[PDB]
Amino acid sequence: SGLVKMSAPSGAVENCIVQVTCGSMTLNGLWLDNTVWCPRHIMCPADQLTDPNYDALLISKTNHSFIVQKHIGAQANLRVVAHSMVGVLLKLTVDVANPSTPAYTFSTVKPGASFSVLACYNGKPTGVFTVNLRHNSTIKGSFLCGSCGSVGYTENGGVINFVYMHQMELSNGTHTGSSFDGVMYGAFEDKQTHQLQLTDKYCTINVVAWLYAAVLNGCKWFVKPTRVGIVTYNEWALSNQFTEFVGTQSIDMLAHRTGVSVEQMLAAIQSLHAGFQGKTILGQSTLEDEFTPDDVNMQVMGVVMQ
Amino acid sequence: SGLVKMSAPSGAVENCIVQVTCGSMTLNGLWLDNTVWCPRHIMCPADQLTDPNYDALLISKTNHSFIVQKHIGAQANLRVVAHSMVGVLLKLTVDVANPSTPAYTFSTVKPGASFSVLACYNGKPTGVFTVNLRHNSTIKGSFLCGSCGSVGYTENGGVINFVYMHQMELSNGTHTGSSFDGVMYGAFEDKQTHQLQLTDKYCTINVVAWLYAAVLNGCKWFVKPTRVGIVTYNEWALSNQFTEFVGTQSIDMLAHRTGVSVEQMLAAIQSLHAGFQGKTILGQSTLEDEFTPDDVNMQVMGVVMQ
Ligand SMILES: O=C(Nc1ccc(N(Cc2ccsc2)C(=O)Cn2nnc3ccccc32)cc1)c1cccs1
Ligand SMILES: O=C(Nc1ccc(N(Cc2ccsc2)C(=O)Cn2nnc3ccccc32)cc1)c1cccs1
Repeated sequence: SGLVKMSAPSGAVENCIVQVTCGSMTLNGLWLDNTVWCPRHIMCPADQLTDPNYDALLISKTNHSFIVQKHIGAQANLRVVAHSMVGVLLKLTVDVANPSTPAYTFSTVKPGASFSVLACYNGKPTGVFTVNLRHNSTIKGSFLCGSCGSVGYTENGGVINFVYMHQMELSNGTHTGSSFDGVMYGAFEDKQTHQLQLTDKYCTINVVAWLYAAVLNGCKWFVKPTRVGIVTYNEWALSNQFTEFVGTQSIDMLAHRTGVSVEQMLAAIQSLHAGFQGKTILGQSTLEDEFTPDDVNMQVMGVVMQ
Repeated sequence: SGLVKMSAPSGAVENCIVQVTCGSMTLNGLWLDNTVWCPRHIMCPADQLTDPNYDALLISKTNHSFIVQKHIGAQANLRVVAHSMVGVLLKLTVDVANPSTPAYTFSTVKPGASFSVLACYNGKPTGVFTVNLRHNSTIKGSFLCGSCGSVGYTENGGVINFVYMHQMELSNGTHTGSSFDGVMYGAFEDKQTHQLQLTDKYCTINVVAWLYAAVLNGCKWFVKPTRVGIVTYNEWALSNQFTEFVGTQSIDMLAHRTGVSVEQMLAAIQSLHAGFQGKTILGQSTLEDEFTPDDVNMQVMGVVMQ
């Protein structure tokens, strides 16, 4: 038992991290087969970060403009033989394929989904943590500018699913990046101008999953006979910065295991939002919405007790 | 910017995880050079868990009683050629040296210290998270049956420092294990009986470090001119379940970088302990005490704002 923020083991991803340098800028890249991926703003000079003309920048670089180095494991200096833009990513073709390329897929996650982040700095892995894609398609992470190119991923059956490459900090503790098709998460441009973020919301289904984990972990003081219909909850949610609730088979099974209905959990959310009344749930006095039902399922399988 | 619970990248450790089986019991082991470590309760039958005679069990076992397999990476079946007891651990000698043994050291962490855990099942790494050794030398992690032998570690300059091998669950969300000298963390025995846990406390120096992190991340509403001396706070702490404060150079450096004194922070703790009053700090409504000064230092390196 116990519930903690958990990441997928990072070894397979660590083997793919490289350092990329262009002019005075350096950051991290991901080396898969004969390709190195990094944010395209590595091309932008310090004095043009406000209005970068990436097409002009691209054309002003040679293959030799890009120095790519592997620091950890079997070291390497990699020769770039082509460079092009893929959305807000630079795609560098190199003359050697990464022999430690894992089996992998690219995916784009949806708001409310979690993934692991390998934080990197100057081509070296430095930390691992887990984030959730927020309702406004930002993440709440921990990065420096030199952390750009850090990689978000999930893992299933030995296959690494790459979903995120870190691009920018939007406001304090608030970040975004792109999927590996080069599409930025959220309504965000890779330039140094203030950009307005859409309002964030609590992911209701994740909160519900968390309350079920709490109950399976012996914490049930917040469960009352009170219930609220989904239609009523959803009207309330629109006025209180929560997402609309739509049930899933996974949630139904947690209901089954605990004897606590989804309508009771939605009622508890409404009550807890008004105040925790000096009490805690799994150590917290705020609602937790970054565990998905899948995340919770991985960490439970205990029997509900008395 | 941003502050998250950060774990050390796990690749070097993943390369060292094996499965160990003895009779009907299986769990995880750590393979370094020609040695495999695992909890000694792998020898215990399910009907003798309340009072195992580990010396007798040891003698009844032979080298061939132990089956050791590596299921990931370069897979292998390892022959056990010696076995001996090391406190609550078994030390198995195997006939093949782990070719991916990292540079490593062993140490025993103190209450208030953090470390990373690679959670494993059937000899397969499954998750990474960070914990803090509690005042009563338990950890609040996330472990299921089959996780015994999971490995806790830190990183010291290209060196993996192993500090924990998972042994048991004590109560909901409450765990302990041993360092690799075979000494159990805390006043706990590796048997299936209810054991009393000494009272836990908030780690004051960690809470202080967290408040400093908050300030460096632009959260400062809780900082008042009020100041409480160390001696006075330490009197207060004894009666309010906080550890006594003892200054260190880390914290001093954080105090200098931010210009805010320890006494102001100790004062803030007293006030926040009474209640956050609707406001939040880094998104929380409770005091956070599992970031060490060192953990905070690694995630800061911005300039102090206003
Ligand atoms: O600094 C440089 N470049 C730089 C690159 C990116 C950034 N930006 C904003 C941005 C995105 C596209 S253009 C400007 C970050 O967010 C970057 N970013 N991404 N995550 C961050 C966390 C903290 C601080 C910054 C962070 C800003 C600057 C240098 C260029 C030549 C020599 S140095
Ligand atoms: O089950 C078996 N053995 C077993 C081993 C350890 C355990 N224990 C308690 C304990 C510690 C020393 S002796 C008994 C756990 O805590 C184990 N542990 N460790 N972390 C746990 C988290 C959740 C639940 C249990 C957890 C209990 C049982 C079988 C033996 C032969 C066939 S099966």
